[PDB]
Amino acid sequence: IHHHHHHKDLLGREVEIPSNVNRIVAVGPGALRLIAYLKATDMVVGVEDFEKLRPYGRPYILAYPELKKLPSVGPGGPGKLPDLESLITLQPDVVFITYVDRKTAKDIQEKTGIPVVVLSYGNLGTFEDEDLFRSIELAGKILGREERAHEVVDFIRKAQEDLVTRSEGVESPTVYVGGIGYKGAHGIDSTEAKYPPFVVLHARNVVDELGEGHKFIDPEKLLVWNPEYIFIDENGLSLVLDDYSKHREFYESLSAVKRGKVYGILPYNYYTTNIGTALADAYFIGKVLYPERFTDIDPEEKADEIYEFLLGKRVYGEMAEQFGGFGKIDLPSGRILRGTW
Ligand SMILES: [Cl-]
Ligand code: NI
Repeated sequence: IHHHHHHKDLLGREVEIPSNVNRIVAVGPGALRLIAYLKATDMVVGVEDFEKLRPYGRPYILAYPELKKLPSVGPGGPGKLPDLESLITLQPDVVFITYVDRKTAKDIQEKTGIPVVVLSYGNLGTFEDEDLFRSIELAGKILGREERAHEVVDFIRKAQEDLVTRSEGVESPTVYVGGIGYKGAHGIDSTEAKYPPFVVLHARNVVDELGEGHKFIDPEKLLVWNPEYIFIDENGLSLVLDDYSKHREFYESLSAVKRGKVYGILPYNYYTTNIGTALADAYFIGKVLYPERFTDIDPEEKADEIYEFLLGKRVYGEMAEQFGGFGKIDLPSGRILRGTW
């Protein structure tokens, strides 16, 4: 008879787990990311095929590439469940899972005989979701990473506070973000209302009239909104560039284009939120909109400070090689002018 504890997961399920935890699996969008942030990668005994098959957009897998070599626990990806026989064979002490319901968690736990803990990123429209922080704390307790959990959450909270502080009292310019991935890549018409990097900087997002979350808009409305600054999420950059080449007159009529105020940002939404990348993007956008309040911030160095803290490796360079990196975009050539704002 070994010592156990009872843990209340993000669905309010009480789960009994031995206190001695050494072997884990993390499945569903962003579950493995949180384990990476908690420095518990060496406990991971199986991995979704997704990590190797879809290699881009995720700092954690660039920081911990050895995870790709572990035995399969299933395909992964959105809407997939782990392979139960793989779980039974690997016998982790606990399975962490995201984006499932109680029925599903119960079924996996009962069929495998392995404790299942549901984690949650909660609302993706904020840097301070309490379910996300709770998830980090809870996995921290279960994994013996409690101090590290507090540190991760505090880092995120302080970054939010710092961005608010730096932006306090400045006039808010009009802005737009396009190119946002949403079940596939999209171009200029794919945006977001209540976009967290904008919201923390109180930027006047021209689509915020639409409410919150992902939006597809009529790009003719851009001609009326005429945002002072345009940010292109680099998951959609190729599509935007192709659109530009086909519709040069449309784009050249926008004041953002006229003034060279079109910039590339790194994608952060791949397999739910890459929190480091989202924060790095907010520092880059802040420097662009409010340069006097960011004179001490080199956005590329800051991205690597973030990644080094959360993931222990300076992966910005690899991200910039995948997507382009931070800088003004020259729409005719498709080049990113790195080190510009
Ligand atoms: Cl990240
Ligand atoms: Ni008990």
